[PDB]
Amino acid sequence: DVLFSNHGRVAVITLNRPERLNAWTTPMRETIIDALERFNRDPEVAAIIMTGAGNRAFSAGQDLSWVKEWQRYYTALRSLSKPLVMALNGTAAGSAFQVALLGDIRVGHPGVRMGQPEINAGIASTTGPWIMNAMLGMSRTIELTLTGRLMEAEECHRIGLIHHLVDEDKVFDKALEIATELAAKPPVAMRLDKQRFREMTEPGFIDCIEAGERI
Amino acid sequence: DVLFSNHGRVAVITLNRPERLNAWTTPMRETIIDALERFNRDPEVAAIIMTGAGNRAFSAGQDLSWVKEWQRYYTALRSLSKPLVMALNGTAAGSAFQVALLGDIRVGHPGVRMGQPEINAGIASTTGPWIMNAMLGMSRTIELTLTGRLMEAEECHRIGLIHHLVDEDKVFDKALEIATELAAKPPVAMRLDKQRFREMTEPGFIDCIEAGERI
Amino acid sequence: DVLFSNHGRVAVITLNRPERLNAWTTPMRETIIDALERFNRDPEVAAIIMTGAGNRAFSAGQDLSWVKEWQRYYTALRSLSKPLVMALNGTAAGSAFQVALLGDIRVGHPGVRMGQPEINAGIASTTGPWIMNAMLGMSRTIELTLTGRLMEAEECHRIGLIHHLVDEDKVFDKALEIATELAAKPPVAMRLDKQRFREMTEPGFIDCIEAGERI
Repeated sequence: DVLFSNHGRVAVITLNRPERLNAWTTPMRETIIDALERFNRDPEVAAIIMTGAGNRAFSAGQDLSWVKEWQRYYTALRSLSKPLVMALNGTAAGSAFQVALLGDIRVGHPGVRMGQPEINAGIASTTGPWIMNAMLGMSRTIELTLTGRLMEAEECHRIGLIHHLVDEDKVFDKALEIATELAAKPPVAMRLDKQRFREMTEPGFIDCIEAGERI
Repeated sequence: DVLFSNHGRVAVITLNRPERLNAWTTPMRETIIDALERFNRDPEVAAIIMTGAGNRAFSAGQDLSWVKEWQRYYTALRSLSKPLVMALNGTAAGSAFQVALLGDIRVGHPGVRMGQPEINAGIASTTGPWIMNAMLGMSRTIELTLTGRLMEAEECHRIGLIHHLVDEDKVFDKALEIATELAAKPPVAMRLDKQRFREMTEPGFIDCIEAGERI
Repeated sequence: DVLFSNHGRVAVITLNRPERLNAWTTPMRETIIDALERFNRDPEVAAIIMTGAGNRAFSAGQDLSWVKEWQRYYTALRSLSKPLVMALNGTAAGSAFQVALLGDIRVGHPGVRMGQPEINAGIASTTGPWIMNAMLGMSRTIELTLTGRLMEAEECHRIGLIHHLVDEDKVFDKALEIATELAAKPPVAMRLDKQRFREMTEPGFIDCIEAGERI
């Protein structure tokens, strides 16, 4: 399940499979994709928050019970013309780490861990390294990718992945306050700014999609 | 007004509209462009400092009383074969933030704020994001661009934008001392190094110029 | 001289010209190149450590007693399908700084300095700036390249160049422990991950090789 709500002109997506640490299934992604495509044209909606249920995980990534449907999710996140805030209520690992990094702004709390443990399951990584490098450069990215380690919140914040660290019980309010502030920016400049970020990163995104079929 | 001086073989450009927080006008930029083109062939001149007058601002950016003439300024800064030190006597915002980041080395003091508040005036940004990303990666850049916030000096220094933080009254001396040290480097290796930085960043620079007409 | 050893399935390359601060000569590089090409197909070998002899330097860089043979070394380091850990027993300067940064993981201790002092000898730099920028962005890179300064260990670690700082006498054990942990990762995902890092950086590598003939 995924929940949808609004807080004034801010649409909220809550990942809601807490007993599976909000791990992704294909129907959850299909629903989130549709919602992302609506919020984007929807006039009630000036910004978007994604968050997870409970206090253990934003999302653990793939339910341990194709590369194209994933590309369709990444593409729907990259297409937004409106600001997207990640309210990290806990750990974001694997494909959830990637989704979190496709948000505009990240807020977490001190128990949030982030990273990409795919190598330990024998999965070769293409999307993660692209996105991590575009934010961190090749030295952090290589170590993160080959170790598969989860970084603590403080490290995430210090290297620029988490923009705000607050008390666990304030994560959502801080996320709302940021989303509200970004909702107030002039919409044309917002859309054009976001389109510009997309264009700057598009060749690298295409490259790692194509590297993904192959590899 | 803009002032020109020399301190031995170091040419100094002082931005001198203090009552307007050294905000840029078209005649100031025209004059600075000419000076930058002379200092580059001038044999008396082994390095260059830019600084602003007074203690409130390096520059506030555009006088609140085209994209091509701006491109001509950026191009004149990128063309130098000689080292360019930014003595940040105060805040560098908007297009002044960009100019500051086209220097080789930045020196400031603890009250210096930096950033790009263009979104709050409904201006879409193309140059800023290019330059910020080339130094900071996409996570800091996106947040800086969509918030339009001014960063404090300590943040600027910690993330690598400001190379030296010193006492407000030492900013210019530290700038001179750095410029003097760089003036002493072998000139051929300096010019070739600087040409190499230009070549590494040129495709991204072209891209954001062309994105600028469009957007 | 260069020493070769194994610690279980970890091959170890020790740079062994301590009286010349392990500065590179052409026969040392020729030997290291061959060893790197063997370890890569060798079935006994799941990971590789490079380190230097003594306690003053990993390597000082070029023996102060062509750009193609160097490119052959860089290419042999980039070709590994197996993890490469840099046990930094001391300072890595000039071309040794570059080699160190072509490792996957770096471990040092608090007296390790790193950087590129080439400008002070009138050498123009192309490889260094490429690699430093891919890890650090253009602001740190420009300052490092034009100053030619050596950074302290703590700075290296904070900006992400050194992954682990430990006591001088623990550097090698920490390097072994990391190399052992990476040796245990599934080999196919390791090789594919490393090939992916190579592909992401290959155009920039080609560009700076070609800039190297010219410049």
